[PDB]
Amino acid sequence: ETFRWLDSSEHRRIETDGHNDYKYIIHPKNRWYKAWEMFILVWAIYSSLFTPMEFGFFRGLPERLFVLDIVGQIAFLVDIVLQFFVAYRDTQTYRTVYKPTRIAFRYLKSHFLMDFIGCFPWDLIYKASGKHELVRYLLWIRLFRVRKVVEFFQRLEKDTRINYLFTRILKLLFVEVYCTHTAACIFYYLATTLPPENEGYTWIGSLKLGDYSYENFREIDLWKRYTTALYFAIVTMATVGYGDIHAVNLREMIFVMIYVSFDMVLGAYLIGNITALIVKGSNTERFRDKMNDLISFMNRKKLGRDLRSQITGHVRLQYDSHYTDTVMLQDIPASIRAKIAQLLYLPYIKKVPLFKGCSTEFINQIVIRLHEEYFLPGEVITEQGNVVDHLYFVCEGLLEALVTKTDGSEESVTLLGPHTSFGDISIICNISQPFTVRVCELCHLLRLDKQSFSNILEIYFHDGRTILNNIMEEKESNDRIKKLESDIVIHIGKQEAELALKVNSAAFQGDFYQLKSLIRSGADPNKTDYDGRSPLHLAACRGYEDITLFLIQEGVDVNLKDKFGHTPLFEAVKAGQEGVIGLLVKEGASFNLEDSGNFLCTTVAKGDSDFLKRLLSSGMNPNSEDYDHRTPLHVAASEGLFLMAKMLVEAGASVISKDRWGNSPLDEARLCGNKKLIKLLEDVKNAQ
Amino acid sequence: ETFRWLDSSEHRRIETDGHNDYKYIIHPKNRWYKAWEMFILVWAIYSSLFTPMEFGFFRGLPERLFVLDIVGQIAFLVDIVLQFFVAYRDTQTYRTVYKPTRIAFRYLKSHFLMDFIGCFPWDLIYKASGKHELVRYLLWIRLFRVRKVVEFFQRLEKDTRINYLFTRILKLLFVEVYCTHTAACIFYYLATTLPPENEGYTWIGSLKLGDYSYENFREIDLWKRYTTALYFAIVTMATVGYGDIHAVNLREMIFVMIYVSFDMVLGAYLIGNITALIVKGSNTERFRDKMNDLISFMNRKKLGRDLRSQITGHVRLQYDSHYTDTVMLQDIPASIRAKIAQLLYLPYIKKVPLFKGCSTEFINQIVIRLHEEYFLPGEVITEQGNVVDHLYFVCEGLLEALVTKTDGSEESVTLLGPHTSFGDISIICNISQPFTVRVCELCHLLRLDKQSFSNILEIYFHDGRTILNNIMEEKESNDRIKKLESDIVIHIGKQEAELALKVNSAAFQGDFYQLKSLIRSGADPNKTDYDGRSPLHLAACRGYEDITLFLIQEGVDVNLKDKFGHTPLFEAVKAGQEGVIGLLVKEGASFNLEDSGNFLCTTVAKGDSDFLKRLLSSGMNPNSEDYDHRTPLHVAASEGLFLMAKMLVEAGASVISKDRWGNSPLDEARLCGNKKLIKLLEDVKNAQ
Ligand SMILES: [K+]
Ligand SMILES: [K+]
Repeated sequence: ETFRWLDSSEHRRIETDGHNDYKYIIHPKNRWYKAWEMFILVWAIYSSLFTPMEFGFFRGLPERLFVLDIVGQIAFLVDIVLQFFVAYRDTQTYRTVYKPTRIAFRYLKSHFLMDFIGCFPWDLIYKASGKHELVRYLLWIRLFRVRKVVEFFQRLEKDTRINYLFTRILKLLFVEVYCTHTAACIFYYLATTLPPENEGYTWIGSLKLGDYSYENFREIDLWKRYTTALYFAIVTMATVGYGDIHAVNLREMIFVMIYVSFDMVLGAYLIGNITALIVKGSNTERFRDKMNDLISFMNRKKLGRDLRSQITGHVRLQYDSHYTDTVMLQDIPASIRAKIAQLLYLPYIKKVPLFKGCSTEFINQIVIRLHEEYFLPGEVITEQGNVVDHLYFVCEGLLEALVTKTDGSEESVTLLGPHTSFGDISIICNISQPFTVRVCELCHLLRLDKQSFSNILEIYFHDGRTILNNIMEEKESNDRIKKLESDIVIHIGKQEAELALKVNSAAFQGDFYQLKSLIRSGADPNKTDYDGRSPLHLAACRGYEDITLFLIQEGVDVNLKDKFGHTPLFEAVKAGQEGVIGLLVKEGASFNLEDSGNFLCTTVAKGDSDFLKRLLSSGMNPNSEDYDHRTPLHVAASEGLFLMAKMLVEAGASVISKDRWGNSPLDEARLCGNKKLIKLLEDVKNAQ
Repeated sequence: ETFRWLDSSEHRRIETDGHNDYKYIIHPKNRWYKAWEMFILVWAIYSSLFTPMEFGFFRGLPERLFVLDIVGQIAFLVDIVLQFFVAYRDTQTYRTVYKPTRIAFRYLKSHFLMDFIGCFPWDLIYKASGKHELVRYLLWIRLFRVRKVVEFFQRLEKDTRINYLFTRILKLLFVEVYCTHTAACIFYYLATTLPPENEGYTWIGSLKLGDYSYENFREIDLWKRYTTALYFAIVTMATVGYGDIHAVNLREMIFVMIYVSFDMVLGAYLIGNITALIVKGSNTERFRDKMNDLISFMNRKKLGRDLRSQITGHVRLQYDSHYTDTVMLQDIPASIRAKIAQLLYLPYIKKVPLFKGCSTEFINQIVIRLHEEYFLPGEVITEQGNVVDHLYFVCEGLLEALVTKTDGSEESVTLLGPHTSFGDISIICNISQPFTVRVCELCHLLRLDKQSFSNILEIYFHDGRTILNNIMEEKESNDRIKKLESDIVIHIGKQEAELALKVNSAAFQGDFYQLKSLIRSGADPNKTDYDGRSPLHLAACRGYEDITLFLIQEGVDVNLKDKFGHTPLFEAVKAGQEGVIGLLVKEGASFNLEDSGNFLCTTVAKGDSDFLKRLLSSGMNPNSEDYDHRTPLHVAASEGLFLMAKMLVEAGASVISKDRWGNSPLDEARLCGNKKLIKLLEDVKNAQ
């Protein structure tokens, strides 16, 4: 869809069209060609100012000024053939065309014939062809050399160093003059169009200024006639109009009626462009607008006389110096603002002594969430005895940490220069701010919030431990005030003591994404502290999964005996459950449990056919016994209990096995009737 | 808090302070104080225009124009004594003070002396005082009668029919002139401050225009002198300046330097205010800068040509006629916009034949959600075979319902004039749109979306049934074309049984508020559904117990048997909920099953110790026998299940109750078991 936007994308394709072939076609940014563009601009300015002066004030040029306009035509005849070898920075397909058939074309159907007619000698042709008046009107073709001046004001309007509404004013002020030069030349020419005997019916032949009479006006010096005509044209253009010089003919009345009608529109356009420049306000009135919007809300909220002088100081600081333009920056998205922040703040954050060699992603997460702030001298930022809500890094300036003993004894603890941080020994700790950080010189602090430097400090636990090691590998803070806190927060175990607990709570709640974000960054253990549990002992069974993917990941060790003697098969089968005990047994789960016979006798005694069939179905041999070496059939034949020893004996258990009293389950079952389990034991007994 | 809000508040308390006492004080907005505020306005205009003409052009008035300035002074002394009997609106409050001591004061410390010493006859005590030309400078105090005109231009920006910026240029055009009348008068006066022998060194005494020499200028008539001076002052004010009349003295040079310096900033202020009038632009360029924003997005999206006319026909219906300023409506809050909608739209919706006999709160609930729309003729709105998504109410204009059957031709089945809403029978009779409703005259449709006219229809179900039974059934409601469909609108399945389903549905998961609202809007008479269930059936135990209070519910009859034979306590015993089976004994709490003995006889065979304890602890009569005259204890002894026959025999059951065989449970236990249950039922056999 880049064919739709060829301007927003594909801006500078440079590679495959610089030196295709022909080795001659100059790119229109060459330093040897832009030294010719100014030369032809000076020649075009001269040749457009002299052309109405050649038309109006002469009838054929004299014998002097002949080599001058000969070389003036030569310096443009060079530029005529030089534009066949200049490229074609294009409009729609944004690439400089080098093809010298699209250079000969796009020029021959453009400003060539108006620029080739204007290099014929029109005052040798005039003096050769019988001195005809209408062949001297072809000098006016040479006013097409104001293209080189209007192209200069188009290469200046797209120059961002100068405001475009100021280049429009300069363009209108170059249109205002040279329309008074040309009007002066035409106003003198309309006096030369009458014969010298009718010179008393002209604007200049009938002129008398002071004691000087302008009679026989073709014999006055050229710079008196030109200054007289230009004085008329400029006091007419400015609409002063003294009337010492005025139109007398009808051909001068018509020209003045055209010329003041042009200058009225031109002066109204100049006033409009100047007003449009001024309504785009300056720095001082954009300061004073929000300053009077902030004096109110400081007069009706009744803020104190010191907080008012701090607010006015910061408003006068964001204007008049230090143009912090984040309010313009907020249109830029978060990725490009993060790239700007990694360009601007990484030279300052990487030299902070708190971050002695952390990971680059952690410093990236720091510099993503930074803010620039400026404070005047005398400000208090964090005072002693309050909670720390922001972490500050001094980019440049000079700060001062102080402390008081009893009576306001403000002694200089340290002087926080550039590449220093304060508020760092209380976000790590949970204590008050220990120092009144006061400002000495105009500073440029970088502010990080407390909650950001808890989230990115608990996520990046290796770098957090590195930060705590940077804090303790010091003089143990006796450089400041010897406020030693234990050894900070000491090594607090986030390797195994809390991270195994964190991944186990992630398995218990059933969060698969938190589980795999923890274990895919390494650190998958098989043990919890404070117990013998595992991320298989929790999730898999007791929780019974939440999330079916909790068993496939990494193949963790099954049959791990915990602190209470429970394998994860036993935890999966106690809560009953029927997916993990169907799924764990193919992974090699086992029912290892000490005194399993006594446990089976207690589950006979309570009475739970579902629990005991899940024990036997998931793998259990009911010939293991207790302290009196009694099989579960020996207790399932004690209190009657049919249908409980049936599911035992279909799972496989012999009848002939004695006890402390020397009784088998045969005659132990001979306390109840014939159907009551004695037929069952005898026909599973004599079946082999 | 409200004392800050003084003039932005209630502000209408003049009623108590109107005529306390003092019996003379005229209210400012009287009618006889508006035949004075224009009479002496056109007296103040005359006296303010004549005062520089009396000063400049005369050296004392003639014997005529004597009664004129006599009555001109006595009219202003009539005003100077009539301003003592006029109340005034206070500045900081908004109450008209009527106290005739704060009328004499606030006036005497204000413009009273400048309106009293400009009321002495300054021509009578000039000519009768040994005439000195410095008691004629006290005529200029009568230019404090321009207070009336600037008060008229202060009581004109309070009006709302004209713009406040057009009044600020009309005030400037009254300041532009009369600063040329005063300048003409005190430009002629500076010519009369020279002696008549030095009259050739003035602007008028040395003047010669045409062939008329202005010599001995004190004997020319008054209007030639005034027109000459005013012509100079007006061609100077406009900065034209012909120079036929110019300053000659030094006092006239000084006055012209003051005057053109004043008129320069006055003309710049006029140009600025006229520009500010045009920056707040007109509607014919508020349309053109909106429509060229709609030329793109109709070219960059490549729309059709009938849609590009349908779009642009609605933006010259927004602007250029029918000024719908609803974008200026949405900053008004939703309560006040609801009151606006109740004021405007309610006579339109009250006359729609859809709503004949609806409740007032229903009509108030649909007029909040309306929208105004305008359509040009020829447009279709809802075509045939399309899903309806809006409901339309016609205000004015004329629509046309059209339907096409086979050949593409349409027939005018109904002309929809005002109060002839359409789009109604495709939401109640929930089918596709059956017509192609086309605009034949510029209309004012009121749009309600389909989703709101489902929610307000289902909430107000009585008004919904009222809508779908009164809908032109007296005039065969398919009265556009035939529309052969059996039972279109007459109770197609929404009845007074479905709210019982809604109570049962909300009760099944438990809500405490939807069933409470449905029994407040309706009732709880234990209405049922197909299976004979109840809210006591579902809310208690089918869906498991949500609140304990679901079983009381202001008094519900317990033991309501459904079609299956289940009671709401049998649902408890099958479900569990020992707190619910503790609560249900408060009511009658019977367990009437016909095969209750067979149900106990099969629950001793399935095998249940907890379910049987919930059966017997709630009251079950645990010796009732099945078809074979077998008790529950009969089967519990024949199968020989210990711990279940115990639970039967402590709950009260006869142990010698025989069966169809005549076989007691005594010898049934002896044939089944050698345990023989002798400390279980033989000891309760010999208990009697
Ligand atoms: K002007
Ligand atoms: K002028």
